[PDB]
Amino acid sequence: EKEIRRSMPLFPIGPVMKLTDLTARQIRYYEDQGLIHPARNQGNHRLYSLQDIDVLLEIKDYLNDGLNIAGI
Amino acid sequence: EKEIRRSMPLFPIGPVMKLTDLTARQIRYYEDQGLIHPARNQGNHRLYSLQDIDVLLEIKDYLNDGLNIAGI
DNA sequence: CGTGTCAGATAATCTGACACG
DNA sequence: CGTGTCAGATAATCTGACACG
Repeated sequence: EKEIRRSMPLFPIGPVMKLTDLTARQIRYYEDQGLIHPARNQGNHRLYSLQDIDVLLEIKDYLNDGLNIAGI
Repeated sequence: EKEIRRSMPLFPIGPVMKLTDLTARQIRYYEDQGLIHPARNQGNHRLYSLQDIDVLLEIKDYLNDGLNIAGI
């Protein structure tokens, strides 16, 4: 009942910039890097999931201390 | 721990049109009618809350059967 | 008395290439 | 090898007035 409401693509890239402190440039750099694949809009926007937002914070925490992308 | 994550204004009027079947014209008609007050963006957009989305469905159910606005 | 649709704005997001300590 | 910022597009949202069975 949890892996359905969260994994549903609901937010655009704006609100997720508010939750995190990540810049659209950071959040979209991780897309063409091979570790996050959020849904697309009818207008080719990016829908992020509630658990995908947690995944963008999984990276946020693995980057305030420091780490590359090939490692994660 | 529930009346904080929900009541936080997070969605714009687009995603809430997806959850409901309500048109932006309906969702914004209820604003200038005196029964819903969602937050504004820096760009003067409308942030809806997760419990505000429930309130827009409270109206959705009180309108498939039929009812005015002065009553609710 | 509730909602579709228009037309002209403004904010938000797209991809592409360039910049740099 | 990760991110700011640019410039020109397109989708998304604003307010205002008009339409109608």
